[PDB]
Amino acid sequence: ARITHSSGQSFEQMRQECLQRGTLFEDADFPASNSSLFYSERPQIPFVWKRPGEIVKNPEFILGGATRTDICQGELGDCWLLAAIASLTLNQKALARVIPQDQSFGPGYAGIFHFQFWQHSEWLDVVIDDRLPTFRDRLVFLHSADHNEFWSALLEKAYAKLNGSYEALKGGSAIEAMEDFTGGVAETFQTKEAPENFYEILEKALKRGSLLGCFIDTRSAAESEARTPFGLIKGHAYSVTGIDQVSFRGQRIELIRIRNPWGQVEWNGSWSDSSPEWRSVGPAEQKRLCHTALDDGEFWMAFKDFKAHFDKVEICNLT
Amino acid sequence: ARITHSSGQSFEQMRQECLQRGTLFEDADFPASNSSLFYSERPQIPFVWKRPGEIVKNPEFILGGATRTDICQGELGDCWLLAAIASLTLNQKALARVIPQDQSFGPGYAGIFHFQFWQHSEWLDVVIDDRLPTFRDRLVFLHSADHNEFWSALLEKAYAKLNGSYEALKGGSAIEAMEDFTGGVAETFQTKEAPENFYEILEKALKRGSLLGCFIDTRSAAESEARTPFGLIKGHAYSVTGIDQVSFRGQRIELIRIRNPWGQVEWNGSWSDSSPEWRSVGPAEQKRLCHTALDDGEFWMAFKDFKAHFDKVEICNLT
Ligand SMILES: [Ca+2]
Ligand SMILES: [Ca+2]
Ligand SMILES: [Ca+2]
Ligand SMILES: [Ca+2]
Ligand SMILES: [Ca+2]
Repeated sequence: ARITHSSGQSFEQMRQECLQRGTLFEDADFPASNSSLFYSERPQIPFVWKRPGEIVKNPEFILGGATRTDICQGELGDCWLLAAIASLTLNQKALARVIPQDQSFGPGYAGIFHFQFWQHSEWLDVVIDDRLPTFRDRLVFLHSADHNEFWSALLEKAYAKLNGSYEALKGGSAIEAMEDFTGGVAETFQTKEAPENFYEILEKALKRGSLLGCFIDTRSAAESEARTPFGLIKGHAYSVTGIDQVSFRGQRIELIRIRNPWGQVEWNGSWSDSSPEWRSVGPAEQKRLCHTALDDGEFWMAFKDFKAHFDKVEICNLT
Repeated sequence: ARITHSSGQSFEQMRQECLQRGTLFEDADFPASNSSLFYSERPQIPFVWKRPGEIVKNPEFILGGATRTDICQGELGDCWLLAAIASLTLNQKALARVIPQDQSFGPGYAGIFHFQFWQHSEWLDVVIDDRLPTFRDRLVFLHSADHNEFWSALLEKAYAKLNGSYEALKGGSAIEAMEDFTGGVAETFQTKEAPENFYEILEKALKRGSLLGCFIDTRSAAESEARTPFGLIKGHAYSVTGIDQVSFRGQRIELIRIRNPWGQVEWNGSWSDSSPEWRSVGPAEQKRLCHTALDDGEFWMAFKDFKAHFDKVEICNLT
């Protein structure tokens, strides 16, 4: 997994230098300054770059696992990246490949973190300092639901460095991030002209750890990010996170679980969090599907309704 | 003060009608919706509109007075308007003409406020409902340093209404806002080529209750909001909030006081907060000038250096 830092130095070497000298790592290739935020204009607010220790008393890299509940979009149009990350978290092992072991703020910590991305035919080590964009003592971009947790915020920073700025992450394709996390090639399915066995294709893809996404087509640039009356977002990358079934009126009903990378704002029809359908599903069956009422961005849908409401599904296999 | 609402009704009439029915006022002319936020478009993130009661438990309109410390800019390039508001706060009679007298969340509260702006030949009375943009339970745009204080956030909303949207306020003229708050006649001075009597003109103007701003020239529009090594923001409207002489190492140095509408990020050099100049200064002259070290936005500088680094000074005189 190839060194890409301009020093030519390795993540462990640079880390070890800092520990010996007793300083924190400052990244010479992606500085904590305005050009790493935006290229098209300076920001209108006083951004202050801060290490996680300067943000909370007790920072932690991973806390309670690196999970999809840790992907909450900030003020950046990178729904496509984060949906890819949330999808990546369903495979512990595809995740360990993008996120090298034993990173923390405990012993060994020198202000330096590293992540692995697949670019162009290869696996790059991308090294960062943990100084993050803040405003009013808060992260502005990607944050975990738990404000003591920084792995998602750092991964996004590393990915922003990959693309030269945070602004370059505005608008993209889930496939781009999916490929960058896996080194696979993404297949696009088109929701209303999908094979007869489309459900089985997704079930089996999810089971072997493939990254699944889906989205609603936007007819015009005017329609981007429009909330439909059903509580869905147009032109917005969602993670497909579950494929399952329940008995309803004594029939098997094919369900699909979807996650908004915002971490909130959800479907409001059949099998949504507070819909009537659930009152006639018992507690065992319901605990198995992990159904709860929470505005966490994750909801179930009937696969039939999913196909009708969404327009595209992407599958990216691991290898 | 001219009625401006499509209903033809006054502030008092809509207010009495609302508490007659036991409801909260929704403004037909400036709805809590995207049209009121942007015009090319949407936010990349779900702003929810919340009344101050839904944001904070004990909301209040004014607290500790309506002062310039209540003007901390949010995520919007309306420094020009904010610099003007802060300037306005130093003349309490002028400020009362923009902000009607008995507004609060106490008895008679009905989700309805109003402000008054001079538009060319008449004062306009501009009514709003107090639904304000928030994201992650925090106001996004203008907010007081005290989170339970909403007058300035409200003023900015109402001023956004006057201009059609919150986006309308991105970029603007400080003289325009100063004249809208006062009805006075503007006066621009070029700092480098000003009268050999300029310091007194400013002192007289500030004492007179006039509004004063200052700013540095933008070469490019791509230079807008760039920082100097001295910690000033280019293309950025400041309020001039104090003029005062002090004695220091034998001479008398003319000092000027300036405030960033960010409420944060200040001058670096001589006479800055944590500059050594102050030590040579008695504690009796220190607490007259209100010298403290805190990231106020607000700072003193030596008049020579003010001329040296700022380009234009705008005064809005009532007399
Ligand atoms: Ca976690
Ligand atoms: Ca949910
Ligand atoms: Ca106050
Ligand atoms: Ca800069
Ligand atoms: Ca200060």
